[PDB]
Amino acid sequence: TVALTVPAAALLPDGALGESIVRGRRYLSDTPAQLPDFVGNGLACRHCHPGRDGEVGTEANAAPFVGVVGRFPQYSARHGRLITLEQRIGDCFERSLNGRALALDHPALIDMLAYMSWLSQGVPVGAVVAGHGIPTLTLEREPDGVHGEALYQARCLACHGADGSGTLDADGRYLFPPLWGPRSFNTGAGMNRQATAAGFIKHKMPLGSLSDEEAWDVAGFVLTHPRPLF
Ligand code: HEC
Ligand code: HEC
Ligand SMILES: O=S([O-])[O-]
Repeated sequence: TVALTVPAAALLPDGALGESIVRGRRYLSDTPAQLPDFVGNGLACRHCHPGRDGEVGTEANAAPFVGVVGRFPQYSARHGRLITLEQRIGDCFERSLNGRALALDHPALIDMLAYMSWLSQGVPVGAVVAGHGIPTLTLEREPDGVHGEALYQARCLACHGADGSGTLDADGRYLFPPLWGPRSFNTGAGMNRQATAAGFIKHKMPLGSLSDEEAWDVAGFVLTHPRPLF
């Protein structure tokens, strides 16, 4: 693998590419408000792909976009063939954002690509960046949703809500995003899979850690709830 490095925002180039990169960051950070025609829930890309200092997709084990461009095209079992990064992003809009894929030459999509390419500067094509993806956590037993409910109340509810519906900020964006219900990800999302949710939670939640057993059980509890159908 190669190291995860985040480029300097002050070294962004003047011109069309620099302006596209800045728009891309905003589409990834503020997706429901910037692309209402394509987003069907309350999630922005940054809610599962967090980053520091206003960037999106720069955190190890939270599916960083640093280096993603050099890993496409790649096989998708979902599609039964090779897909491009443009297509992968469309799947995210359809599933994680319960919405509609952008056209493959949509300027907003190209801006998102430009941003991911910027984050990927210096990464050799084909190389795997340390911390890529969301590593799964799988235990050798069923998740205990009763334990998970107790853990949720003690460790998660203060942010994500008794009803899992999250906490809105003053501008109507989610400060703490919804984990289930009509504004959360739909059943087709990767985050709807037990080992993925458990892995994400293990590595990233609560914000600011859980034992494997705790992450496994609270993920199980989260995933007992209704959410939009894909
Ligand atoms: C208690 C262990 C939990 C569980 C099970 C989850 N969280 Fe959080 N969460 C918070 C914020 C700001 C985000 C956005 C991403 C980020 O900036 O890091 C998240 C994201 C999630 C997700 C993914 C998004 C989704 O809507 O599904 C999941 C599955 C998730 N969390 C589960 C903020 C907080 C907190 C405020 C300080 C606390 C506490 C937690 N989260 C605790 C948990
Ligand atoms: C949680 C509900 C998510 C939201 C909202 C978005 N994404 Fe996502 N994404 C998520 C998971 C669990 C994964 C799998 C990570 C892995 O281990 O492979 C992804 C993956 C991507 C990828 C591929 C990353 C790779 O390394 O191959 C891309 C390019 C991606 N996601 C883009 C993306 C965009 C643009 C989003 C807003 C429209 C978005 N994702 C939201 C979970 C979630
Ligand atoms: O493509 S993901 O949202 O399952």
